[PDB]
Amino acid sequence: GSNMVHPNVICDGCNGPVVGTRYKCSVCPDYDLCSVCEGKGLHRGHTKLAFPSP
Ligand SMILES: NC(=[NH2+])NCCC[C@H](N)C(=O)O
Ligand SMILES: [Zn+2]
Ligand SMILES: [Zn+2]
Repeated sequence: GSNMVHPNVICDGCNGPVVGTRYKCSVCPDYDLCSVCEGKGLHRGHTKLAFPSP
């Protein structure tokens, strides 16, 4: 399923897991958001790649 946890990823907005779509900053080396933090506009100024859980 595409709506599952991404293993070994911690959201840099809330320090929790990333379930469903992972938002990986394309600029910073190691920055990721979960869908809630992404929806709140955290880190909005950088382009990210958004992809489902493998
Ligand atoms: N509590 C944290 N935000 N730790 C840093 C996580 C860095 C990066 N998002 C990763 O999953 O590897
Ligand atoms: Zn989060
Ligand atoms: Zn960034």
